[PDB]
Amino acid sequence: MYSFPNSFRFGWSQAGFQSEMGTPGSEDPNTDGYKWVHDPENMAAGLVSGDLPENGPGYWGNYKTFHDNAQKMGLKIARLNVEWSRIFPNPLPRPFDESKQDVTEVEINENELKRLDEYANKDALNHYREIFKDLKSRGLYFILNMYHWPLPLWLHDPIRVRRGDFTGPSGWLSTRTVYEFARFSAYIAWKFDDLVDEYSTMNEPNVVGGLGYVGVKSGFPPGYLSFELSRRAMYNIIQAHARAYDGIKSVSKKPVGIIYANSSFQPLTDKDMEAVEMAENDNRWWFFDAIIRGEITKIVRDDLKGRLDWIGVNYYTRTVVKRTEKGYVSLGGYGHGCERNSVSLAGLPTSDFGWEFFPEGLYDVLTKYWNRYHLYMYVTENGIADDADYQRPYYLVSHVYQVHRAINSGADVRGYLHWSLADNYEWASGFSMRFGLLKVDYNTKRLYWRPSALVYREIATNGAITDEIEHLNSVPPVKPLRH
Ligand SMILES: [Cl-]
Ligand SMILES: [Cl-]
Ligand SMILES: [Cl-]
Repeated sequence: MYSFPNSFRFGWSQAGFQSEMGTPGSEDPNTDGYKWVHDPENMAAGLVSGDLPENGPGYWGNYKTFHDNAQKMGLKIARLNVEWSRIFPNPLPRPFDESKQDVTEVEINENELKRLDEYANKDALNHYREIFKDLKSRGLYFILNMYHWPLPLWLHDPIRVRRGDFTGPSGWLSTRTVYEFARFSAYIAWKFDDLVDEYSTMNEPNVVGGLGYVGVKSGFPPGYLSFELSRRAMYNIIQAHARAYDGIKSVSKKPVGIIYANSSFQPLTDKDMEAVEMAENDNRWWFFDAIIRGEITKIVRDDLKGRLDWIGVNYYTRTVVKRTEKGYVSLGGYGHGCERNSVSLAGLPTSDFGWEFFPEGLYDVLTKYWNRYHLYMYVTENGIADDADYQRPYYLVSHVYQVHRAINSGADVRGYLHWSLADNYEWASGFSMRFGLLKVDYNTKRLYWRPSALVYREIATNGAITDEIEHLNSVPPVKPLRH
């Protein structure tokens, strides 16, 4: 068997936009995300699937059933977010110099918090309290994340920006968003600190910059192709993280971290190790050096330095790179660039999303983070698009084993949170990509246990990969699968 520390928790992560809607009265029509996925031009272009989040799994109404199943599965930790748009569905009073590039401070005080409170949707706040109270009553440890991509429409009209019009609310291109995010985060901690165990400011901010402004075929808002604006968004997001960290700390003493989308960068050949280092620099270290070391482009900002207590690792697959004349390049046919339901160029099976099976990458990412910064970590996401559940039992046990390995090497990793408990709205892919331990019937909103959920229950209830399931620490046999 492979046993975990007594204090290690197995759990799940989920997102509000992706899981909340689907029961009567649950619709949140007031985000950039909602506008984006309903947009007729985006649908016609096939940038989004045409599936709509309001037909989702219905966590807003059915949370007790989600939590019931989690409890029965032996889970002891959950990471969820509050949707900013639900709390402030209408715009806030303006503050603050918009033309100032750097936001070095955002003052939070009692009177400001009490004024914000006048504009907050109390029905939503109360409902979130009920959800989180139910969660805690199951003996679940609670990581509350503040932001998982959708912004209030009053801060970002993504269709206007897609069209090249920058005269309106521009999301992460505007420092107004930085100011309002810090105040929102402080406000939520002020309201919910009694329920929360740890905080995350954001989920996968690198996706906002990368898919929003470069990987524009992905259907991530606002889909405006610009290296320059991608940089501006990420700069603002970095400052927003620091100001939200300070904001939360002004009302709470609990840990505040951030959650990031990671890949394990792997060399095509033994001569490509330098290309791996460059890729890690360009995709990972620049961001964390900014919020941990205060380093940005080459200076040190004392208002950014030290603004992190823990790191949330989101890991799905690798990225293979090779050296080039000027720098490096990622390769198709490995990692997340494979055919769906096939095999990679390395002979490894791929998921419903075309993502390659590569559990060793999780060890790589965890140990790299540990050796560079020595901040403790949670694996905040790991999972696979697999409606049939063919690969997921292997994917689950294999990745969990790699976390055990990381701990054995000395890395401080305190839990593993699977993405996700149930199937949910996968943004531009709609409902077709099924990441749940539990399968959702979107017509009845019923939840079903895929066999991997029974495997997960064995792990979580024993706090170990038990002898009986050690054989799943292996690659799904490729011969019976599609090539
Ligand atoms: Cl990464
Ligand atoms: Cl450091
Ligand atoms: Cl269905």
